[PDB]
Amino acid sequence: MQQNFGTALGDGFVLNEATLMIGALGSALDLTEEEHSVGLFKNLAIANDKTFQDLNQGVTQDTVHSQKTGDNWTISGNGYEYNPRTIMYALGQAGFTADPTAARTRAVVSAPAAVGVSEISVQSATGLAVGDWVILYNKLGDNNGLAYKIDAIATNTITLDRDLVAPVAVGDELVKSTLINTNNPNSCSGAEYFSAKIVSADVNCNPIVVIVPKVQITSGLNLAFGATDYANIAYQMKAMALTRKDAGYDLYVQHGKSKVFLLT
Amino acid sequence: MQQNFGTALGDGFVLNEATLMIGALGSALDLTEEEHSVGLFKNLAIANDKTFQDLNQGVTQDTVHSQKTGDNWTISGNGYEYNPRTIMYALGQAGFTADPTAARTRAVVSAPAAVGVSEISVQSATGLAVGDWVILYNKLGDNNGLAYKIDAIATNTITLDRDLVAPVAVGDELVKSTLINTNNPNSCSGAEYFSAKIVSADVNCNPIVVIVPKVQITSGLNLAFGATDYANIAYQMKAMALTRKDAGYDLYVQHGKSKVFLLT
Amino acid sequence: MQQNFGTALGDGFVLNEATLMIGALGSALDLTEEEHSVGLFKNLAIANDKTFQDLNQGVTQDTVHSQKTGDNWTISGNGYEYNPRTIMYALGQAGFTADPTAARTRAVVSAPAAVGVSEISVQSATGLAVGDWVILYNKLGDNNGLAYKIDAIATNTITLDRDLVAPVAVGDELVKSTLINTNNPNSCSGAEYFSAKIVSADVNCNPIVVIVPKVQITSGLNLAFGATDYANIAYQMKAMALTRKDAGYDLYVQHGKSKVFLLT
Amino acid sequence: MQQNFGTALGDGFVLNEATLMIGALGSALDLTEEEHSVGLFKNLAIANDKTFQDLNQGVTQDTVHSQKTGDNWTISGNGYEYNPRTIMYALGQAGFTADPTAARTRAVVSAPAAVGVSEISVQSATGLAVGDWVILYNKLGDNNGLAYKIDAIATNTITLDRDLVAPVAVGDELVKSTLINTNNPNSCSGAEYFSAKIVSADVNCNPIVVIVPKVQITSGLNLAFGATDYANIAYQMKAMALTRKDAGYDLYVQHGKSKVFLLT
Amino acid sequence: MQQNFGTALGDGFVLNEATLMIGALGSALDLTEEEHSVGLFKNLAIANDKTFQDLNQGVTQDTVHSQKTGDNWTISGNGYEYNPRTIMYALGQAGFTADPTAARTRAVVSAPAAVGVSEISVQSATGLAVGDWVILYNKLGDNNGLAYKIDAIATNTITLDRDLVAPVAVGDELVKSTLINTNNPNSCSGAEYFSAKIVSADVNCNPIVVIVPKVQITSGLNLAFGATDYANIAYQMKAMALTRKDAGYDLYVQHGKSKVFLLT
Amino acid sequence: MQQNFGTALGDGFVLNEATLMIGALGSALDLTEEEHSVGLFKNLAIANDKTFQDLNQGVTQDTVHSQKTGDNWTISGNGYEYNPRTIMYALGQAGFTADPTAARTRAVVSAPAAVGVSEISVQSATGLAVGDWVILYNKLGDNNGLAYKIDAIATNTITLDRDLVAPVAVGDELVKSTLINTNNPNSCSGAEYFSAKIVSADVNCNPIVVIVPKVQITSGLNLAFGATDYANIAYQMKAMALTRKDAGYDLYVQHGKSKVFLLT
Repeated sequence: MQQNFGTALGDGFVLNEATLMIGALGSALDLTEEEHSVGLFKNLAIANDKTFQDLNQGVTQDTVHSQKTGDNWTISGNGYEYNPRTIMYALGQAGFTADPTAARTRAVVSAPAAVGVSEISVQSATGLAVGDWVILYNKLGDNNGLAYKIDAIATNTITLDRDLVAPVAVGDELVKSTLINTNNPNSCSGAEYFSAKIVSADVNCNPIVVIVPKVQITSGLNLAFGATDYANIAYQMKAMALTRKDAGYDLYVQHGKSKVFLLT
Repeated sequence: MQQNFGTALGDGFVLNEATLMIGALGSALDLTEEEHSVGLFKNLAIANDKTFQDLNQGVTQDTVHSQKTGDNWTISGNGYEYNPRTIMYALGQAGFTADPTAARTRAVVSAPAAVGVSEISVQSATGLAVGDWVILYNKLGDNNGLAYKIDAIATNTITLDRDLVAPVAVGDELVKSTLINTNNPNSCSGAEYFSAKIVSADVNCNPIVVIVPKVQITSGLNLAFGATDYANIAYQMKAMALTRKDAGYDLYVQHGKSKVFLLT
Repeated sequence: MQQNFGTALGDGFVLNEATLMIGALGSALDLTEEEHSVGLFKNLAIANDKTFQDLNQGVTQDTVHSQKTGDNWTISGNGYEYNPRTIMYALGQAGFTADPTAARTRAVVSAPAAVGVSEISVQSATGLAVGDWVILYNKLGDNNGLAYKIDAIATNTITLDRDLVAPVAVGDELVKSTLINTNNPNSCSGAEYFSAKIVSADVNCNPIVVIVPKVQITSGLNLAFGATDYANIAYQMKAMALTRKDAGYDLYVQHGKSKVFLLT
Repeated sequence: MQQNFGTALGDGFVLNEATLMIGALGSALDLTEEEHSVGLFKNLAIANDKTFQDLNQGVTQDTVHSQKTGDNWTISGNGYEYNPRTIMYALGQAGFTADPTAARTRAVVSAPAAVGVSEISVQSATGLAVGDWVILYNKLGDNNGLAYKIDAIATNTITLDRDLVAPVAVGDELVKSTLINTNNPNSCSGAEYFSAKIVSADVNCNPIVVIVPKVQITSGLNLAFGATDYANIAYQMKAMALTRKDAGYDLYVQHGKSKVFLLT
Repeated sequence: MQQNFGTALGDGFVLNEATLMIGALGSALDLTEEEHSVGLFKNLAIANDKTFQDLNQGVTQDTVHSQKTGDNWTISGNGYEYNPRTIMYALGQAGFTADPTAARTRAVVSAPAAVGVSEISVQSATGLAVGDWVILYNKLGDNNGLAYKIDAIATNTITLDRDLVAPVAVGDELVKSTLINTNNPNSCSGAEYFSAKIVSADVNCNPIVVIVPKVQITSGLNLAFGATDYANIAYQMKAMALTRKDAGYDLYVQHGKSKVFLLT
Repeated sequence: MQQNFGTALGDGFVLNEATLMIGALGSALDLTEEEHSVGLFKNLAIANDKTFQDLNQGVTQDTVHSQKTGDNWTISGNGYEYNPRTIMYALGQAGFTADPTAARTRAVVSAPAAVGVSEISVQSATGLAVGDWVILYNKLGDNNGLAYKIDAIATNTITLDRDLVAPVAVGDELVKSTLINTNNPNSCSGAEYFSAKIVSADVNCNPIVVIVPKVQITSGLNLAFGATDYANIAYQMKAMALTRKDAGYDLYVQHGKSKVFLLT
């Protein structure tokens, strides 16, 4: 005679992870994983907070009216990949321009160099151009982490920007690197806006798509070193309302001026 | 000679879950599980908080009078189902209009489509109409989560709203979906009111019914993705006093102007 | 040669539970368990907090005088019974009028009823009167928790207050129930005062009696549903000083104007 | 070659409990355990807090002077005995007047009494006097905890202050009790001062004596009922400076106006 | 090819305890363990906190200047010895005058004494002088912790300051004790300054010496009794800058006006 | 048919420790581990915090503009080495001038010295000069930690600055030490600026270099003694913007006025 209360009426349950794609403003619906995804993303969460203003009357304060004063959307997660794209994303810059699967050249030194010189001889200058950054790799000795900028390439001789402080022997390598600057000088205000898309699925493989026309990344670069577990970057984003001059305004007003709309 | 203190005088103990039904304003007593229930609901709690104002006299502050200044009712729980009805409920919209047991069409593509086209050929356009939303499902490749709106259906040819950015091969599927907008443009204030009903039972299968003529959903949509446990939505509701223009005012004044009344 | 410090001088130790009785104002000494007890009560605690005002002199602040500014008594516990008496107690109403061992009638339907009718035929209308509340119990199907008020009883035909929204078959039952309203309309202020008594015993079966002439219940109804453990109601009471118009003022001034006095 | 730092220079270590004695003002040095001790006392702690006022100069704030503005002494512990003496101590009253090893009379009823009578017949009225309080003990039935005051004793007939609400059969007992009132009407302010003494010993059985000429009990009566562990009362005391009119002022000024002095 | 980062460059690691010495002002460099050490000291910690004031310009608040506004040094630890020296140290008094290895006399009573007398006969008055304090030790009976001051010694008869309240039998002992007063009447302000020294060693037995010319003890006497673990006293000290009139000013200005200097 | 979401797109994961190098202002790119490293460093973390100022319009507060008001960089870690270089670094002084692998002389006494003398005879005065500091090491007896300054060396006789307070026997040693003063008298403000560099690697041995042209050490010396685990020093640094007069300003403006730039 026992009766069960609060039982299920369907099968739409969610146990999975989600993919976060960030791209240029105006192309929220046309984001692809290869070109716009972040990478290994864990614990993606979406939060909504609403605030109301109430008018009350009487001793017992009976509400006669209630007015919404603001709703806020927040996106957070953890990223487990340190490449130029993810670092640029974490710094609030356009990270989709870079690539996570790029190669690193590794040239080989064929002639020893002493302290005080600014020229080096390599096996072949293929993949290295003027203005590139290289990090010296020494087979024996401590790693001082010395980076040099290539100024001129003539034949097999590379001229570095500044004189050497440690000797380079035969067999050492010059590993190509990318320079990332934490300050963007072309942004007057320092705030840059993007578009976002979130993709997931149900237990029955029913897709879930969440589209945010405008987002702002309010977090910063966080790198913690340790031997216990893998380092990760904490992400935080907020959704904003579009204006007349903003790209994608037509999509914004077509969907009832919604910051976020779902396709379930 | 040992004596027992604080012993039981009856058998009315409660160890069970409860069913929460939300419906239109004015029909609090006629809610049915199939049409108005939320679904899998866990940890339903009802809370009452009362505030008093006291007048005191003397050095020791002896109370001469005490006046109630307000009582508040709050309903909370966890929902484990992600369908249009529950999402609409969580967003503060009329979720009883939708259905949790609806079907998804899944059409089959019979002709390959390249990048830059906006027309596709399917096996049969049964269940798909103009203005519907479809999510492309690719058997091979990454899932970019691309959604399209059907603009015109002629014979077996479907014209999508915008040009393709990824190719569609033979055997791909178009999964029907529903569009949910987080902003309701027909609400001047943004606050919408409903009726609620809670059903449970004792250990001896004695029913318990709680009826709330007016409620307001003060929470928001909360979706958290992870591989540890199933995702759920946290709900929060508050009871309010009815006015002359509100539907169900006759029931409100008949029961002594009570926000909540019980039938145990 | 070892010496023991802080040793016991008697045998008055307390390891037991206590019984809490709440009754009408003025009869604090004549409360009986059957008519005034709450039921299964756990973790009963009595707390006293005193505040003093000190006058200080000198740089080191030597106290010259100290004046008491107020003492407060608080009673709390957990109740594990959900019946009309305990719910009325938790709501701040006179719960001793109801009974925890009352019966529920359960009538049997002998004729099917369709949707849209407001009359039903039962086996026998014994125990059911005009104005009673009944909850429909269906053997098969979901439990929508539908409650009806009896308007008129003629022969074996019962006329309900409103039309049916779900069909009733043969074999269904009408379970009698009691209506509890959370708002008392006959109280101008909303604060109602009672008397209390606490009974316990020592390890040597020596009775302990605590008598509080006036109490106010400052808590509210708290119901939490779950499958982990039994639901309980948290109680909170405060002791107050009696006035000239209050019943039992003679007992108050006879015992030195004490809010609480003990008989150990 | 390893060297040990922070080694011991003596054997004065303390692992034991302490005895707390509270008595009348002026007799701090002549307190005895039988007449002034509290009983089973656990976790006795003494705390000192000092406050200073500093005068600083310069950008780096170099202190030129420092003046003490007050020192405070606090005594706390847990008591595991519920008798009139300990309850009076916890309420801030002179508890040394009562005794913890007193007896309880227990008279036997030799004639049944019905509801509505105010006279009872006992075996022998030895140990019971006019004005005493008795708690009725019933062999069979629930324990309502009924207390009566004896008004007149003639032969074997005892006249109670108020009419009976429950019947008394043959074999029931009248247990003598003591009435404790939480409010002292003979204290104008509500603050009463006492003397204290603390006795302990070292590991080598070297006595430790702490003498506090004046203390004030700032805590209140705390009784918590439960089946997990034994109930206890939390104590808190503060030391104060004596004045000219206070008893024991000669001892105060003889020891340099010290609130607490030790004999180790 | 794996490379290790953040590797050690020497062997100066510290796993040991430290010795804390407190002595008179002006002799910070000449403190010896026997005469100035505290005793069993555990968990010695040294803390430095610095505060800066910054001047900022622009919207992004670029610092143009930063000025130190104060540095603070704090010394803390736990002491596990209760003797006159450590108690005097904890009370903020000159504890180096006392000795931790002093003896306690223990005289033997050779004649019974009744209640009301103030004279006692002992075996031999060796080690006891006029003005000493003695604690009576009774072989049988409760320990009331009674302390008496010797007023006059004639032959084998000792005259106590006040009359007896408990009888003394044959075989009882009079244990000599020391009187400690918590208030120093010869200090106008209540703040007394000392010198400190800390001694430790590395893993390779390389000594570490820390010298603090002036310290102030800001803690108080803390005694907690219990049967779980040994009682200890928490210490706290702060370093201060010396003035012209302070002893050791020459050492202060010779080392660049440093509050603390190290010899590692 | 199961699909995986949030998958990895590369192999740039980080599980390793990092090396922190601190050197003179202006040479951020030319720091070497032997001369500028701290030593055993654990749990190195880099944190970025950004603040924005928003202009809002309407009841719902739609942001029209957002302006950055400041970004902050913080570097923290734990150091497990106590030598002059690390102590000077922790005190905010130029620690790269000292060396962590220096030797300690240890001279041998060949003639006993009594209390009150200020001259001592050693085996050979090699490695000891005028003005050096020596700590006396006694083979037998307690360690008082006595330090002396050498005033004059003639033949094998060493004259100490002050008279002896403890005797020195034959076989005792004089261990050379270094004096560190916590206050720098040549700094007008007390704030000194340095350059920093951080070196690490990926799982595939791809170097990571972080360069901070200007840092300020805002922490202080923290030494905690105990027998449980090894003592360590907590470090904290903050990055600042360079000015015209600061060294390395050319590097600052060349990289877009960035406080921190990365080479990954």
